[PDB]
Amino acid sequence: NADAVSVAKTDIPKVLTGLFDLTQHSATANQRELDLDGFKITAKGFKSATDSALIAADVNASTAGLGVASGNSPYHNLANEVDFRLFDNGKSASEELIVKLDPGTVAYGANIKFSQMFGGEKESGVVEFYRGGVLISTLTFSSDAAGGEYNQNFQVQQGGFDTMVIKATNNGNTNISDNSDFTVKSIEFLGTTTPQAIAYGSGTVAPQWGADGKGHIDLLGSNEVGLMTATGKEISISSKAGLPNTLYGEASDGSLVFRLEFTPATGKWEFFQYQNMSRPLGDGDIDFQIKVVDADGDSSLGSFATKPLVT
Ligand SMILES: [Ca+2]
Ligand SMILES: [Ca+2]
Ligand SMILES: [Ca+2]
Ligand SMILES: [Ca+2]
Ligand SMILES: [Ca+2]
Repeated sequence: NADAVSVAKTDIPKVLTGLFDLTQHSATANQRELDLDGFKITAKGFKSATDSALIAADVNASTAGLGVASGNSPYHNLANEVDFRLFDNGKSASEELIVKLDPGTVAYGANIKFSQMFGGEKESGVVEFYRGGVLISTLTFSSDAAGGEYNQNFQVQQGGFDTMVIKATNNGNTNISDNSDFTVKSIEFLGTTTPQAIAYGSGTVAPQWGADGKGHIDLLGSNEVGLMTATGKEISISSKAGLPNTLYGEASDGSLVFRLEFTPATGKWEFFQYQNMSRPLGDGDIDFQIKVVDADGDSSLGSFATKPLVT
């Protein structure tokens, strides 16, 4: 149960999509900041050979991809690779790559490909996705997949993020080699290429959990039929198989009228309009449905609404 919030023509997030080939920067070996179109890339590295504290490091660009260049590590200090190392004071830490999108930009999916990490020695790591400084999604990966020509590192779970942290995790070993061999080869920001958004609406499903705590929120879809563009064409809401967090509103000429993007971890929902609509039947809002599952599994059905742009 949630009241409609009108969409608006201002402060619309720029949506970032497209595949970015991170092997095309080797001309400058070492930058503190890589600057591509829509995002920047930084790096955090070890404070010394015997200090696991993270400090600003250089992004190291090569024909294989990007890695982090710590001045010193306790062993196997690789310049072109993101490294997890143990330190003899008895604690461990990983180098970091940081993908930071430009202000007012968001992605709803990522497909990340690494290099220098398959072919024998166990290699593992994790990608964290943040939106506004909340954790939104993690993706863990490992050279137990099926070779350097194997993606499956997908994240259309949660939609919105503005920040990726890519780091290594512990592979199990002790002092010669650990998770190192891991170099970011490409990053593809998922989503269909749309027109230019003429309106935007955002709210957050925040519901009563009770005393048994939080579990998860789910995007049911949308009941709405009879929705029409202001030119009078019928609208058909739909998902792709396996991707409950993106509803497309298409117009029966095939064109996109709106998209809804949902972020389950925070409950955030974001409405993008591309064509003016006719006043939605009955109420005047587009009603989407949610199921608020529990830590047990104790369920509760509700809804969030938004009034679209209507000439
Ligand atoms: Ca390194
Ligand atoms: Ca290694
Ligand atoms: Ca309603
Ligand atoms: Ca409605
Ligand atoms: Ca309960």
